Amino acid sequence: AISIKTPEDIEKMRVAGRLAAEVLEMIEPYVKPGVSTGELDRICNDYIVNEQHAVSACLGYHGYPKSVCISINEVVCHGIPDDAKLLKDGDIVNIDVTVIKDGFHGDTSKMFIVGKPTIMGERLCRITQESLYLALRMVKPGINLREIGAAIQKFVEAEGFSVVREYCGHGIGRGFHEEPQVLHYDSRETNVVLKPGMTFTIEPMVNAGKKEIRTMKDGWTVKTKDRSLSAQYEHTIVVTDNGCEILTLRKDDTIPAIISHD
Ligand SMILES: NNC(=O)c1cn2ccc3ccccc3c2n1
Ligand SMILES: [Mn+2]
Ligand code: NA
Repeated sequence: AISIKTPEDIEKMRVAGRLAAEVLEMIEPYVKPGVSTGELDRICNDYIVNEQHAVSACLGYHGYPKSVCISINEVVCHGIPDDAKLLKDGDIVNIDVTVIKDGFHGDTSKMFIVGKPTIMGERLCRITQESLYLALRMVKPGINLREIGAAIQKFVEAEGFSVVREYCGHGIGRGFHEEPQVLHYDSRETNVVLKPGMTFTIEPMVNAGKKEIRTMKDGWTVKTKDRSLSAQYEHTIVVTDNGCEILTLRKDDTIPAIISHD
């Protein structure tokens, strides 16, 4: 079933969420033309282990080789940090962080634009974050996840973009991926009414082109089939009595931590 976190458990999620968010705030200065995704991964890992005294939940997850996922341009998700892959002017890059602290998970990601941003790259990233924000503004007890997924899809497609179907948001806590599944599109299978205490992620993956994806032969990297740009933003939240609280909020987020509907 779906778990309703306790006040104590929620406090632990606040800590884990903050740490995840701070990894993203910490790495920002290093995301510039010339750096390798491999070094970026090392930097994130050292920070998590030595400074936050936490652990990367991704490192080794189902056999994943690195501490964070770094996806560039047409890569949709799970990009594998590589010492030989260098960021270049105009790139859009997602760094997906997941930390475990005191038994609980904090899951978040954001887009970074490298060097001189291209108008389109800036547009895809802006719209993708807006779709996440729009969804977060809908979160409150009584609402069905199907509604939220439908709203994200409607917004995204109105921009000429598409929503990746193979990946979704998810419940989160002592487990990395717990129930429920949080689709970012309208599905006839989705029927989940939100309840206070539920903790999950919303992490829409949006393609500039078609929704179809392709997995590489390294068993992890995923790209858009048509090789169009893809962007993603993610936040871990807890449903409150009449809204929600974003546990992974950053200084650059342009949305409040507490979203009440009173
Ligand atoms: N924040 N993004 C995520 O939810 C995420 C991030 N990751 C990273 C690796 C991975 C490996 C196997 C299954 C899922 C994952 C995964 N999910
Ligand atoms: Mn996630
Ligand atoms: Na991408």
